Amino acid sequence: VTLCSPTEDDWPGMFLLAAASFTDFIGPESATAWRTLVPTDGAVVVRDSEVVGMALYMDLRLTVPGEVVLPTAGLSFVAVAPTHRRRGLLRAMCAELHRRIADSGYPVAALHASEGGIYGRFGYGPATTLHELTVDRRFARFHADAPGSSVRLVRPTEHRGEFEAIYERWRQQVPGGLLRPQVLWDELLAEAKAAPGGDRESFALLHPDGYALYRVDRTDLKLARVSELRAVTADAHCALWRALIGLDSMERISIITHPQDPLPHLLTDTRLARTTWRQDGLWLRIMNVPAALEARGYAHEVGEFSTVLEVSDGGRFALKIGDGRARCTPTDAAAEIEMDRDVLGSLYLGAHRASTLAAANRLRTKDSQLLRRLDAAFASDVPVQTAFEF
Amino acid sequence: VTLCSPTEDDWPGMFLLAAASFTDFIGPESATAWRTLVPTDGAVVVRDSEVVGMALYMDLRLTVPGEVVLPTAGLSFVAVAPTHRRRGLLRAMCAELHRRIADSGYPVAALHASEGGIYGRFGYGPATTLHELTVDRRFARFHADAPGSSVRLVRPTEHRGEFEAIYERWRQQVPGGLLRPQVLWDELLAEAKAAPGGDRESFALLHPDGYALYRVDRTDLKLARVSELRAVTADAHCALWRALIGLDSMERISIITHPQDPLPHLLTDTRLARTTWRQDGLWLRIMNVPAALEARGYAHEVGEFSTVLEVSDGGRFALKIGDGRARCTPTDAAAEIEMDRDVLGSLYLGAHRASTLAAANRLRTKDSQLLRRLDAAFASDVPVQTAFEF
Amino acid sequence: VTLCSPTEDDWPGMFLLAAASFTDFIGPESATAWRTLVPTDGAVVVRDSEVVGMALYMDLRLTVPGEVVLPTAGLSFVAVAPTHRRRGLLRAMCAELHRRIADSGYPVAALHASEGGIYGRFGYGPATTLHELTVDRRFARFHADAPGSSVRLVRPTEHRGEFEAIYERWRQQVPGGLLRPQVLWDELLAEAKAAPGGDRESFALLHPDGYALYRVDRTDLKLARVSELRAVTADAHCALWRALIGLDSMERISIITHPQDPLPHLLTDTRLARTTWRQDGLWLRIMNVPAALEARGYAHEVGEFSTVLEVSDGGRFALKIGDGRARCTPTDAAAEIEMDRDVLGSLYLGAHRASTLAAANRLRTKDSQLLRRLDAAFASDVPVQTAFEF
Amino acid sequence: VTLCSPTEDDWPGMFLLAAASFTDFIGPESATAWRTLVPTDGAVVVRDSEVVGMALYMDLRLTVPGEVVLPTAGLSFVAVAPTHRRRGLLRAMCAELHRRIADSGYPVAALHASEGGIYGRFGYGPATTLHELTVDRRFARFHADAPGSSVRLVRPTEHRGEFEAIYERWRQQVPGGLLRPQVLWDELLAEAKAAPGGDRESFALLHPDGYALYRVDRTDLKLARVSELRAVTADAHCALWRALIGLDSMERISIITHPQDPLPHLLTDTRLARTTWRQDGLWLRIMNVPAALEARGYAHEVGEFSTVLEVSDGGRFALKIGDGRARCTPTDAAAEIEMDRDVLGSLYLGAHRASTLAAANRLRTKDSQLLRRLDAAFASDVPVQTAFEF
Amino acid sequence: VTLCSPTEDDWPGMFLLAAASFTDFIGPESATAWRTLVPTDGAVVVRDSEVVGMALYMDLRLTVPGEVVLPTAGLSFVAVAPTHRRRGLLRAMCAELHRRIADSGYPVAALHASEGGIYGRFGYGPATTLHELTVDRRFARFHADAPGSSVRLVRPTEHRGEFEAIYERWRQQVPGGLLRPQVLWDELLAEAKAAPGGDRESFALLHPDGYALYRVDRTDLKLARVSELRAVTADAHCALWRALIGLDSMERISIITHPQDPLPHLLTDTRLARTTWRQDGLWLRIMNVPAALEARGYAHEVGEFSTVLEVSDGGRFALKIGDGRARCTPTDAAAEIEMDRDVLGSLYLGAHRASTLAAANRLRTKDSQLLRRLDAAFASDVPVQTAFEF
Ligand SMILES: Fc1ccc(N/N=C/c2ccc(Cl)cc2)cc1
Ligand SMILES: Fc1ccc(N/N=C/c2ccc(Cl)cc2)cc1
Ligand SMILES: Fc1ccc(N/N=C/c2ccc(Cl)cc2)cc1
Ligand SMILES: Fc1ccc(N/N=C/c2ccc(Cl)cc2)cc1
Ligand SMILES: Fc1ccc(N/N=C/c2ccc(Cl)cc2)cc1
Repeated sequence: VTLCSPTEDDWPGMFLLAAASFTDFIGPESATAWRTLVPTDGAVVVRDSEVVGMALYMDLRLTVPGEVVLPTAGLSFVAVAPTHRRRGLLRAMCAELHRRIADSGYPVAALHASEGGIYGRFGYGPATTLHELTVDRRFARFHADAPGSSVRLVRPTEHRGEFEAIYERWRQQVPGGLLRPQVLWDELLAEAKAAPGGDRESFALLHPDGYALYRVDRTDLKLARVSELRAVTADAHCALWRALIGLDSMERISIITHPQDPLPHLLTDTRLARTTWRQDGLWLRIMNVPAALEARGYAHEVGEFSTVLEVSDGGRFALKIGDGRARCTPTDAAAEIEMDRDVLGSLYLGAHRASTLAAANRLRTKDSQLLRRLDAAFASDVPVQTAFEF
Repeated sequence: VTLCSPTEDDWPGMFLLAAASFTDFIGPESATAWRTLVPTDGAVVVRDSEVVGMALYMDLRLTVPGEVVLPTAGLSFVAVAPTHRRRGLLRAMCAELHRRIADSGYPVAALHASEGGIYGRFGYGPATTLHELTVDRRFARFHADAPGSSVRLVRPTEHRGEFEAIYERWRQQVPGGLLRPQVLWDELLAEAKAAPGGDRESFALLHPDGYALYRVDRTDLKLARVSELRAVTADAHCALWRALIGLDSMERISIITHPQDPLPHLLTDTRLARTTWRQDGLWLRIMNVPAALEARGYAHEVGEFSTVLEVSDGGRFALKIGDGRARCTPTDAAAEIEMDRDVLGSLYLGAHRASTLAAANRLRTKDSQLLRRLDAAFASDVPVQTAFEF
Repeated sequence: VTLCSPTEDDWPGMFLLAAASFTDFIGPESATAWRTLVPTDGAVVVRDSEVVGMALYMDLRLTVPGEVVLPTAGLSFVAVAPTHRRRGLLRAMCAELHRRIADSGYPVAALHASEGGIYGRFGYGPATTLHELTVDRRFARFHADAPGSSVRLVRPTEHRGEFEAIYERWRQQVPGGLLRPQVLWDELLAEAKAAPGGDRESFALLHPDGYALYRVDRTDLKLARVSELRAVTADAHCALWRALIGLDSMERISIITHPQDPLPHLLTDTRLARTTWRQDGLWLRIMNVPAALEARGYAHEVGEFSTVLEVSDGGRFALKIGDGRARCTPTDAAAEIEMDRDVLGSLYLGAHRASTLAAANRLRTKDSQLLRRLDAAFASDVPVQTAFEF
Repeated sequence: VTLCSPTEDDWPGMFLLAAASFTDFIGPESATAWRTLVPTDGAVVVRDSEVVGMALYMDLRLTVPGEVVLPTAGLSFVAVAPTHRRRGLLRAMCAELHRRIADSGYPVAALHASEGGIYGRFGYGPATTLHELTVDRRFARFHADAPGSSVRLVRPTEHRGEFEAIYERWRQQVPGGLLRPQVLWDELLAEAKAAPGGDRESFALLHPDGYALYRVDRTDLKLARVSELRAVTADAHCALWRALIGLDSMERISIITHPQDPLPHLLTDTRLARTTWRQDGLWLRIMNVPAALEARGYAHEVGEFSTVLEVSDGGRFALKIGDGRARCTPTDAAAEIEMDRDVLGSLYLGAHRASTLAAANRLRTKDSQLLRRLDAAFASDVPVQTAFEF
Repeated sequence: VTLCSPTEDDWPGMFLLAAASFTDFIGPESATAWRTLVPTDGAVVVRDSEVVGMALYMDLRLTVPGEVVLPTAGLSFVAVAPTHRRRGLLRAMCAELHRRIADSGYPVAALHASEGGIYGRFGYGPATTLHELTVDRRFARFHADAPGSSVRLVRPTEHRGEFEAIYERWRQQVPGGLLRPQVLWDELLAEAKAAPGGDRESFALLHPDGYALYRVDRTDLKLARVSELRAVTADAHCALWRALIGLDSMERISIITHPQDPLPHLLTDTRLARTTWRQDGLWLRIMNVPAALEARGYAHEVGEFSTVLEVSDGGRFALKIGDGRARCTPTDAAAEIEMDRDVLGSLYLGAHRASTLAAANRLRTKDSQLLRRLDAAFASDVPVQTAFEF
């Protein structure tokens, strides 16, 4: 078992391991489209010869609080052969890619986790929260206060330009936003086709400042699933939900959204927007603590404050936050805040409160005033959302 | 149909309407215990004679941010006969009790809603959030960082004093906390008995600084339901969860908790603490805007700021917040923030963000800086929880 | 929003609205086959430009009691864009088509309702009843009295002529019968093909005087679904059910039939033919009360009688019924029977009893003798059935 | 944490731990009846004071192949407080009881396992197999060859003597048979009463040479559950099943029986007796290898043979089997068969084949002829059954 | 209704009856591949003309105890038209094929039964047992004693030669083994392809001495179904199960295996390998009692013994068994053992014990010593397995 960058010869073995490893496997043609996002030396394989281990990263652009865009290494296509469990192959592959990612100059790495108990040990913390809402739309009435026909029902394939422009405005404004390159729009509008024996046809609801893609469920013919809703203004968001509640042949509309989705508040009965499912979305590994902490914006409400942050096996820093900006410098002074690297990734986009992690002792300080100040400073004005799975 | 305070003669008719109206009806003896919390003139009935309408309030003590305790009118036992729907009986009863509550000097009223689409119109806003967690405890491993045998398995009836003392410390520290009077401890430790053909026996896990009451589900014999967990320190909270994960005959532990429960963070796999259910807990009606706004503490992080708040059909106030305190005074100056009374009740304990309600247009301002300052000021340092249903 | 007859340019927009509106959407090629049944000026669209509203009628031939065939306008493809709910588009489209249908000389209009609470207001009453029977065929034994190998198992595509001839004899004899044109036989024998990932292959049971088309359910491989059973004699009906009970690999046979299906009575245990589902089939709007009332046959058993029938906003008539025939003439004499137009459509084919509608006060008279006579006169000798959905 | 024999003072703490540990807890009165089977020094408790650990054994009589009855220590009431998991309390309690059991002169210990992954490490092997059969009795027809009204429907409480005499004949003839003392007959005929909100009334089917106790399921009113069927002759077994298939109001009869139950072979369709569930019944720990191996009968079919058996940390023996008897003597000669103690317990009553355990390498030899001879010798002429849970 | 061998003209009618009779119908192309195994005069049809009845046999090679291979007639494609039930068509077809099979020189016939209550009357007895195991692989840990990366994850289509060679070694060693001809390998590796709207892609786990073919379930995406596992050594069997338990994205692995599968014993918790389903596999009809009884090996453990066996309407024989061989000769001496022909087929491969069939009176003797000797003699050293369905 040796670890190396794959050759063109390795890719059929990698597709075999992928097919056996991922039930939702996009297939070889779709995988070749995603490969365009993998930089030279972005992939590792383990051979025993046949491929028993693989991992790669993609070049991504992640929006963080303050509308700042970071170069981000997106880990994906991570698989160990069922024949080679418990031989340290994942630890070896993650160590090699992290070395390359760090040397390449990426301040953060990100991934979507297949299981929740794996990536904490490699320094990844869950940084966004997926929240499924199911609306029983037969009972749904809009509140007198709710904004609002500016919405059109359209064929997705015919309005790509308009989707692309709205999404581009969306992703620059929202923490968790990702640049979506051309190949991923090619892949998205191909999944919008009805498949024989698979997913039904997708429709779009199109506003000047928002869109929703939805399809009826394969089996439950009274359920509409919203695959994607991107709204740049509150008017667009409300207009799109007026149109979705107007699907009079459905009993239920479901969407995977974020905890601060205002939909419940648009209705006279907030309870009709039931939370049916919750899960970690994007996981972050802070590769470079100083570059990451200095890059994001902080809340202007909290007054200037200074502390000493230690990350376990990741450095100790004098951290000064004021006027929405942070300066993070090396120091050997006594730490006032200690935490593992994963905990920092969980705080970084504003999804988890420092005081909540402190209550579980994932984050240690003897100053409760400092906890309150961290909480307020790392909060995001714009609620953090999840762009797309990779 | 006339509206009046019930006589002793009215109470069998009220119990009949209760029995027909509430499936979870506590019964006449339990109801007579709760009656001790109803003040003279705390109840109204509508006669056609027989009782076709009733409503009452109880004298409660609610903890709000800054560890401040407010006298609170708890609406309960609200029922209209199925024979007298759509005759305005609820509107008439709510108007009469609100008059009495306001004249009596209560700054806030509260209730638990049977449905979500009813009480918004009478000025009640959902102020706390119930969050059910289900843990598959067969997979649960505590994180290296988690605190921690200080916990004892005990019979609830034998440790009432200890439960009472822990709960009393809990409710004074936590927004949403309610004083639990003797009659409600009498009722709680009677529901801890096994019933023939009903609920199984309750056990307690007792720490110096926390307790958990739990019972196996009637039908699902691999599910333990935690009815109540009160923990005054993080050590107590973690110790109690170590003991509950040690119920080796159960597959699943469920609890109704709050969104900021640190349990997920105590585990190596945060995902094992699944959110299976979410709902509005306590609803608040702010009876007196100035008395309520001046009574609670505000976050010390936000700098002194001033604005003009209008509540629809509820006054206009010059609101000045600084050094964690608010001054709220009458004014005829232009409003900078407008909202219905229910919206204010939703903001009041810190469960809902002003910027989330603004996105749904439940709260209108033309200053986004002011929105950020309201958000930060109305935030609660201690996460808001739900004490007990009434 | 203006209302007009569609141009050839409008039909892709109409197919888009159809696809988004109907989950069971037959698709553009199948829809173009059905278009052959739509007369010139049989369709309306609403443009905002894009199609936000459509409705059309087809030229049909409906059999009514006395084996009389009426020209019938079959409303279909009725859809409002989810973006344009609650703007009166359905009321405007139904008013325009009803004007055209009435001017064209149709005595009745008909439809199949997607929901039960919509078409009553436009004068449509449910006129036939669908009754699903599920037979646990493992227990089914034929009664000593039951008639009866004259039945052949065949490929549907190879015996079209024989199906067509049996159906043609069936539809002329039975109230609810519809002429089935060539394009609908083309469509029926195409749905008899197995689809990859969809419905399984259809088989036929063929008798000289009856046929049954059946297929195994997609998911429940022990359920056979009879899509269509047409039997012109009792011998044919019994023979076909002997063959279906002989599907020894099935546990259950289901069929959508009518309330008077004699199948339960063919068995030693009538209970084995369980009623699993009931619903309104065909809805009727009587366009011209006199032409419709004079056109159908009436029961020869009831003696000659005369009354005055008023239809709300639909005329007042002197109605004389004797010798199985009715004469319906204008009058200003006092009404003895009043009812909304929808109620008349419900009475017209014999599926609902006048005395049942009277008990709900949908039909008012002060003469109970007259009620008994209406009941007996409007009864159908041959039980009313449902031909095919449109 | 110290380990000692319980005092009379300890038993309320033990009942509390029992109640919290066992959902099917028989209760304090029933537990006091079972206590009569616990010898002086048959119980251990761990105190921290409160009871955090308990275990005991009962004096039992187990029938092994050759109709030989062994004194048997039945481990039961084994519980560790959920507050004291992972502190070695079970290992400490099992070690102390095993010392006492061995010193007392018991050749074998037995238990029923709450989980399958626990007791292998303490030398217990699963020795009997529970097999649930569910008969769809609506289809059940007896074979022309099946024996056979000698069976009476009776009230259990009125025929105790007759049940006791049949069971006593049953348990002396069958490997796995246990003596059932008076206190357990007291407990059995008390569970035969209908409980308000619990189990329905039990009935008995009584033959001169067999009985069946059955009751309708609490929730599934078309399921009869046979709690116990004891038949000393094939005639009795068949007669009792003729009576149970005659419960014409039931769809299904279920019983927990053994893999060699001849019921399937009594029917024309063997498939109607579906195996719906399988599990380990009784677990055995061989305390004394020589006393246990010499005590049971062996199959007379296999010719005299000799080998050397080693049990891991349990001795090495020259084992000579011939004329249905074994002689087991100490030796230092090379082992021909090696196995852990648990494996021996699994072989001992004839439920598991030596060649099946060898295929999993739980039992090692380099002689396949010796494997065949062990298989044939340890086989039981009478199929092994499970008497009652303890 | 006349009975004859089909002409080439008959085969479209036979495919129609097949399609209507078998839901799992392989289709006309797959059926034409299987036809290559049908000898000249291996098929009968009944015409009324159209095909209302068919049956055929295939030339197979069945392994019986002692590694002896018998020519075997495999009955298949047996169907009666649902229009011709209860006219004796099956009895007539089975009688004609049995005449041909017997005259052709086959000692045994075999089939897979669609129902359990049919083929006993034609002399077929169930001879193998299918046992579904479902492993919750999340809990599965291998025992310290379990053997063991020699296993490779591969594409089935690319390793046909290797599968064929392993299977060929497997089928010669195991009772129930069948020769698998080229056409059936063609058919197997075509079912290994993903179908649009049907089964997902198959993967292989390949060892020098074993293979497993598995696929994820269509609907349950956490279930892996092992279609086939063939292991010639215990090492191969254990290695393949280590690889299958390493499918970390699955919760459950299911396999249809045999009752003596050692998998449960490879695990620390035997209970994790749950038996979820049990059914008769292969049915045998002994065509020639003497040729069949003399052909198989018998257990060398039982000493030489002699008896007189009568088969009902099948002969009486002096049966002498010693040194693993039987001599079976005609006699008119008193029978000591009587049984129907089906019972003999059930005993023949060792799946059912003579003493179990005797307890149901399917097998009559007055000598219990003789029963014990039959049991021991007809036992199979190698556990009987089921090769493939036909
Ligand atoms: F060569 C490759 C490079 C990158 C990749 N990542 N794609 C993986 C992926 C994950 C989730 C979805 Cl919803 C869609 C695609 C796949 C292949
Ligand atoms: F006279 C009465 C005065 C007050 C009351 N409120 N109790 C109502 C109530 C609601 C919920 C629970 Cl879990 C328990 C009790 C009931 C009767
Ligand atoms: F252009 C068109 C004209 C008429 C139509 N009606 N067809 C609609 C329809 C409804 C139900 C079924 Cl089962 C099948 C078809 C559809 C399109
Ligand atoms: F003090 C005691 C001594 C022995 C015991 N064992 N009984 C335990 C037990 C287990 C299973 C059943 Cl179905 C019934 C009872 C219980 C208490
Ligand atoms: F012409 C034919 C000759 C023999 C046959 N037998 N095949 C039948 C069959 C049964 C089960 C399976 Cl899993 C696969 C195939 C089918 C047609």
